[PDB]
Amino acid sequence: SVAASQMRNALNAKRFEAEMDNFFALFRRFLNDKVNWDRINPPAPNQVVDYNDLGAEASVEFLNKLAVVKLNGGLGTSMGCVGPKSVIEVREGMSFLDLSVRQIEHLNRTYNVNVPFVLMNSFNTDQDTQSIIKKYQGHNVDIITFNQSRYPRIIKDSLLPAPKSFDAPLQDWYPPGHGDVFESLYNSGTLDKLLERGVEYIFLSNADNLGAVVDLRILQHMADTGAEYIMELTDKTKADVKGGTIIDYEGKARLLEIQVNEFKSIKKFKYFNTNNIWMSLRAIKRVVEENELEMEIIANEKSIPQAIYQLETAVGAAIRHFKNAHGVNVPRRRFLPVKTCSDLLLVKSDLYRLEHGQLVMDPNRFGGVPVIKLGSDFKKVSDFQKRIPSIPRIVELDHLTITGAVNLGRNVTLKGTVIIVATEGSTIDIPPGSVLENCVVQGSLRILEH
Amino acid sequence: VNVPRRRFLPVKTCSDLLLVKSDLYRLEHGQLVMDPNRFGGVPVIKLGSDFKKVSDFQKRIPSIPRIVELDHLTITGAVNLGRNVTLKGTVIIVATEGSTIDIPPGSVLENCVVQGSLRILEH
Amino acid sequence: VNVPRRRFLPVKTCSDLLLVKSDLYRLEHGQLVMDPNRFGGVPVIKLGSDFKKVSDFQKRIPSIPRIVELDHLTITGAVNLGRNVTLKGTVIIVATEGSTIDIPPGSVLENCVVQGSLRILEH
Amino acid sequence: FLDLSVRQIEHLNRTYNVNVPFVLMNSFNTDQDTQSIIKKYQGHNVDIITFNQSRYPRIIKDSLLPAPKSFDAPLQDWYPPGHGDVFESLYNSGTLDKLLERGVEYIFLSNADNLGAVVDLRI
Amino acid sequence: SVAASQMRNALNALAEKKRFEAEMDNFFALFRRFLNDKVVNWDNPPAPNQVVDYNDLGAEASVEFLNKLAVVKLNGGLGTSMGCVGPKSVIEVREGMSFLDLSVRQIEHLNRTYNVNVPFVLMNSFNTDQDTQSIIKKYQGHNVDIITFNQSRYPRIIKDSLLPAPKSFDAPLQDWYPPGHGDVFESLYNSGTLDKLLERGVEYIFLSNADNLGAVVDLRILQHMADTGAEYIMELTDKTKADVKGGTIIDYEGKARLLEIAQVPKEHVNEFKSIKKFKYFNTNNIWMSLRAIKRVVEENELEMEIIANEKSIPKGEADQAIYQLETAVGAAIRHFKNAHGVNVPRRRFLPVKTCSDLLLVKSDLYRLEHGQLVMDPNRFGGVPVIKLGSDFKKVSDFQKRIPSIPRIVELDHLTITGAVNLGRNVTLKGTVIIVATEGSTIDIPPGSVLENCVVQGSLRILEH
Ligand SMILES: [Cl-]
Ligand SMILES: [Cl-]
Repeated sequence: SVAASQMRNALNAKRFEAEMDNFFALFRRFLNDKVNWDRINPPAPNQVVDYNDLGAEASVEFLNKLAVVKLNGGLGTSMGCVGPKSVIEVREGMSFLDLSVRQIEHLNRTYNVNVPFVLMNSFNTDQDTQSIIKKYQGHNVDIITFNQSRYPRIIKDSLLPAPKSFDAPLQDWYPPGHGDVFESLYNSGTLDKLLERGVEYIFLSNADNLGAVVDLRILQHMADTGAEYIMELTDKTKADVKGGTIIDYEGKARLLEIQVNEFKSIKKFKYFNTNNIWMSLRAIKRVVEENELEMEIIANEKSIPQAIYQLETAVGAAIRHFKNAHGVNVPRRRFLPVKTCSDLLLVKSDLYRLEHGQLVMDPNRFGGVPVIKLGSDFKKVSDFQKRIPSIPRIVELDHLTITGAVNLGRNVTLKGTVIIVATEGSTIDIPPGSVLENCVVQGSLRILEH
Repeated sequence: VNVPRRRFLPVKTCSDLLLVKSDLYRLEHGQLVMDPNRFGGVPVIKLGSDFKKVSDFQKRIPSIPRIVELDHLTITGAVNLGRNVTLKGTVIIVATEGSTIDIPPGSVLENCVVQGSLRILEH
Repeated sequence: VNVPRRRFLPVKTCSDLLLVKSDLYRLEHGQLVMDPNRFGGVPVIKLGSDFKKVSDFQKRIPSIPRIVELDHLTITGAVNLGRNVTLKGTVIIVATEGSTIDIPPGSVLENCVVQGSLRILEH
Repeated sequence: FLDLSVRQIEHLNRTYNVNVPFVLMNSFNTDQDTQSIIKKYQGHNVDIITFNQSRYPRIIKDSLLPAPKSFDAPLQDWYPPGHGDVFESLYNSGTLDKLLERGVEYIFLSNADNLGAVVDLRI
Repeated sequence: SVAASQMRNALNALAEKKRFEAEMDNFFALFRRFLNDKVVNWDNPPAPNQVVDYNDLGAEASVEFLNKLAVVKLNGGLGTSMGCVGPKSVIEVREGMSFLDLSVRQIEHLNRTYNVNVPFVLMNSFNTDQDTQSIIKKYQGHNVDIITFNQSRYPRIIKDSLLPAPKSFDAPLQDWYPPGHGDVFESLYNSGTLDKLLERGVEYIFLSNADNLGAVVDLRILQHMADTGAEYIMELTDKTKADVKGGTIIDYEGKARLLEIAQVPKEHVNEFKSIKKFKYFNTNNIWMSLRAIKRVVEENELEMEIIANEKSIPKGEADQAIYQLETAVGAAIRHFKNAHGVNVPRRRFLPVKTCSDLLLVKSDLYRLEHGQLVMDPNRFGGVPVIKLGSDFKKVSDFQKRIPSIPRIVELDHLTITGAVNLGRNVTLKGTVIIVATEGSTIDIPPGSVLENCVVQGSLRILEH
């Protein structure tokens, strides 16, 4: 069918023409696409370096060449918050954005430097971010902002743009993937602005990820092998069977998620992508200009209150086109993301101390990180804090499940495996000071003021 | 001497019996032989006090569910499993104080908490 | 003239829609053609008021159950069917006043009355 | 468990043309029931030897005296000591000598509970 | 394995004129064939030849032939399980009449209608013989030649020693058991009953469960038997849906046997329970030549599919584990000159196993006529299907909760679960499902009409 077509200009009512071109190229390779175990072997001992087999923190000369980029296009709507996810409170008054800025201040003050802090926004988050940013006026911090691409959603049945006009309402548009960094850095001018200041290196991170802290040893290791791309990897726990993993397919290392599922084994294929990515800013400038990008397109279907396709890209995809792309195997303290109020309970717990805008785990914690499974009555932050106003003691916890309307009193201690299931319709009030260990708790109990 | 776990397969409870009677094992020359396709270690099985007696265990679980792909199972209260039930990932089933749950034959349960009270009677 | 029933196949309710979207029929030159292996007549289907609107019917039955071998299906109250449910013979499902029944994916229900309450939550 | 254990000795016996002695350490709770059930293995080429472990008296916590008055005091006031009573029981019963007389130099010890405790020639 | 030896030697318990040497021999022969597998090459349905349509049969027998018939009823079964003490046959069915009463009334008629005297034989067991000897006295003075005999008393085998459970001959009733319905052949013979019937010119016996109300002498089937010199006919009726378990007729090779699901492998079972292709099941209404029976036992060509049952019997202690091993009357069909089966209407299969069956048989669906239950001629469909739950198991409980039998002409299907009480003059039509909520009672008001409905919950009706 091919079906040439295309809103040649929408309204065409400045550049924008530039973004639409990048879209038409994702659309073309979509119609052509709709997997292979050729040399899908595990990664070689060279292409995954142990963090413990690195030395020597970088100098200051090198640190003066680093910029920090945080993905900040995401809304807080899954945790029932309006506005950007980064503005959500994490602990002791501090948001994700607050902790990130505090981290740049400490670094700046410790080494007498001024590391630029760059925020990639979207039309959902840029403006809210412009307003909240003002609270960091006065602190010695260089905050730069840019907007990623705004692509039109495709109607599934007509396969035409959902928007008629340029000023068609925000329902018919979407921000593409995390992989839109490359084109957005460039098209916005941010790439040049950083180069003009002698930035050669960027450390890229989700605003979600409390543990993505500048590490001078991995900055050294990068430059002292002129590798243009490093990916932090950590180790699959049972909680990570999903999500991308590193593969040495041919000699050119790639990574994959998708028969062609024996890799679900924690043995054989044992490391996954944190999305903590270090890159050469110069490498990024050419791969964009030589049009050598062409990344695995991902197509998502949704329903705009009309059914549509999205079509996005992933930052992991690009790894092929980079002069010595390998990966580094880091402790889990560098992968501490917050996607749900389950993650919030962990991160606010007695398991962590706040030091210079970083979460520091209790050195007495025996095992790995406790697994926490809260039900839908804890989905909204406002509901989570109504029901769990004081975070239980969870050193010695392995596993927690809570379903239905459950309220925890102050200074509750959880050990081992704990399952609490409130009866359909009923509330359970767990008394203050309760010690629960290796138990299933069930029923319906109210505690009222006498 | 540090031996594989196939040499440590003791049976202290009807939880252990559910493991040992499952599709995870074949009987060969009076030995239990584990499925070579089993991905991880041995599934963890936590049955409550309504399964303590062998006679009760077999009244409620007359046909052993399919438990390759199972990591974790908890069942509390009066729960009956139909034939050819498949359990994957983590599965928690909690019958309400006093109530029975009849899990329909052929049910596929994966990474879920199941709760309530449901009877299945012959029409 | 006294015609076979294949010439009377009206669609007045979402009950009729469940029949006509099922594995009982193939689309051939713009005609619905019944499976030639179908033993009896057309199955009788009654869905209650929670299935009146097409939007509600598809929220609760997103994947049409397998109904060759079905004679009689009645469903009352808030009932959700998982994917690849098989119904045979007579099946009666009655949710308790105010409650939901989630029928697990893969359930085979044959010649049975199902009654009560059951929630299946993502872990 | 006993059936699987005997089947394991038969296979071994048949595979290597040998007759490995199979010894059961009983207690006053189990010796007699075991004597009766053992009879079903008559006919199969299997050397089944039986012995009884120690029967010690329970100490009353307050008097710190024996709970039993007589030797024929009821079975409530006695108990079989630990699994560690093998050494003294092997010896005192004569089983230790009986095995030595047959050129047994080695014993492989196991819980009847443990399905996976199979003779391993490498170890 | 040998091992036998110990059994054979132990079978000299013989702890007095009348002996049982004969029975023990018949046992040792069942024990030997047991130790063999201690398969069936799934290879076809029955030929058009080995199944005659009752509607494709020729006229009623003469009187000459009727003077050659004897009637035998299986009467070893207790009423324990319907919570009744003594033999099932003594339980009241309707309007004051027991199973035995209806059977005798049937012979009295028949005798009077044809001026004959058909012998009526009761096969008892040590559980039922003595109670039946006492009850049978009430038929003194009516017509009817009533003969009784006792079946075999075999010893239960200890599972672990494979020796007899009884030490003495006077060891208590716990260690012994009456074998199957298939013990007829050896019991007829060993008791002398076979000869006594032959001496009176019987030639043919019609065999039946006492509990099957519809197993009535049929002159057309008596003719068809003799007027084809067939030595064995089995009545078959049609599998409905409540019948999938229990024997069906098979033309294995060129002859006829039948397969009960017990002797069928793990797979294929699903093709064997198809209501199409197999079509028919065994009523246990069996016609046989008494002469055929005399040789098959004497030439020792019996060898019937052995059925092995496990139990736990009690002294001063607890319990010990045993095998039974019985035989089925259906099994023998192989050894009989022109063994076929006849496809009879369902009115000839009306058994009473549960209080569900009692509700049917006491209902307005049936009238009592010359000791037969006769269905309302206006009844549209087949026999209604009735399922009552555990609160209706014992006769005493059934009558506490259903004192006045509901009107069930126009009923297709009734199921009742939990504590349900019916008021007087309740009418049930179509499909009715009643489910009391766990722990609760439903009182259905007097005069209720329930049609094509599910009734669920709780309802109490209290005297003001
Ligand atoms: Cl007698
Ligand atoms: Cl006589």
